[PDB]
Amino acid sequence: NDIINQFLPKKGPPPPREEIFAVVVIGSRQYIVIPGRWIYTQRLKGATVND
RNA sequence: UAGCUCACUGAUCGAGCGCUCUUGCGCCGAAGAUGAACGGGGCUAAGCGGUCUGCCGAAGCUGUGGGAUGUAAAAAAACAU
Ligand SMILES: [Mg+2]
Ligand SMILES: [Mg+2]
Ligand SMILES: [Mg+2]
Ligand SMILES: [Mg+2]
Ligand SMILES: [Mg+2]
Ligand SMILES: [Mg+2]
Ligand SMILES: [Mg+2]
Ligand SMILES: [Mg+2]
Ligand SMILES: [Mg+2]
Ligand SMILES: [Mg+2]
Ligand SMILES: [Mg+2]
Ligand SMILES: [Mg+2]
Repeated sequence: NDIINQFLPKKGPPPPREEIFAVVVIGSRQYIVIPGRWIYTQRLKGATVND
């Protein structure tokens, strides 16, 4: 069972997130955002990586 | 010739009715050659007028980002394109 666990792993349990979602306006489009997830948008002018 | 019948009149019946226009929408006039042939299915509105209010609808206008050309002679920032 150590071998058969190594080579055929069981699906791990899902990471915890809050049960919540929002609908937010960015660059005049509306996205549904759930926390922990990344989305694509219009360039935000004057935004730097790690902001 | 006769004969039938009409115009007109008396009577009966008891509440409307005559001849005129004129709008709107229809009917007939209207019939071809490969096969519904007029978008289709269908609809008495899901057709036609008139009025009220919602919505859909484009590469138009707005929103958020990039480019370029002209001002213009470095940029950057404007405006226009
Ligand atoms: Mg006769
Ligand atoms: Mg025929
Ligand atoms: Mg039709
Ligand atoms: Mg109408
Ligand atoms: Mg459009
Ligand atoms: Mg285009
Ligand atoms: Mg375009
Ligand atoms: Mg335009
Ligand atoms: Mg622009
Ligand atoms: Mg330029
Ligand atoms: Mg220029
Ligand atoms: Mg120049």
